Amino acid sequence: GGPMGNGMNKILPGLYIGNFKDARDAAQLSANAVTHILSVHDSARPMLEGVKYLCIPAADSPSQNLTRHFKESIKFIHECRLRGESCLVHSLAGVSRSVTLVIAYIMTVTDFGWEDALHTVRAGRSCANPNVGFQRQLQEFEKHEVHQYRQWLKEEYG
Ligand SMILES: O=[N+]([O-])c1ccc(OP(=O)(O)O)cc1
Repeated sequence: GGPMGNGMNKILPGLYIGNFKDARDAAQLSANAVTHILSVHDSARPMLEGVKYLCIPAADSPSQNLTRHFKESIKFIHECRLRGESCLVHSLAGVSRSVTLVIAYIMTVTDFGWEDALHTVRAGRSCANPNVGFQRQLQEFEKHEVHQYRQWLKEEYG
């Protein structure tokens, strides 16, 4: 689909990943019934009408901590999806920052480790490829914390 994808892509029902242009595209947002946007990039802030935002200023760097944003991202995504609505998670390219948060979400709502969750994302968005630092954070999450996050999900929403 090219290095910034070909348009926003459905990953699971009610969950899409795209680039910054996709996130401003009224036609795509309308077509995909997107009512929530999780913006994770340098300059993230609410932009459009008709959309609930979660904005996480973050760099696409191994020095960027995204683990500390997993819980708020998962809550935001999950509450949207439980209401039958659709969430777009976007970054600059829809390759790394956004992909990482979606992987953490998939890992929490399935029994998948990060590699199986990445496979799931790539099936919908072929350009998905978190930076090697984000891969390490996902590996640590898999080892030490995803089990607690799964239980939290069950307790809060199950
Ligand atoms: O600068 N870059 O090469 C670069 C920037 C952003 C990238 O992906 P993003 O975190 O999804 O926006 C991926 C690569």
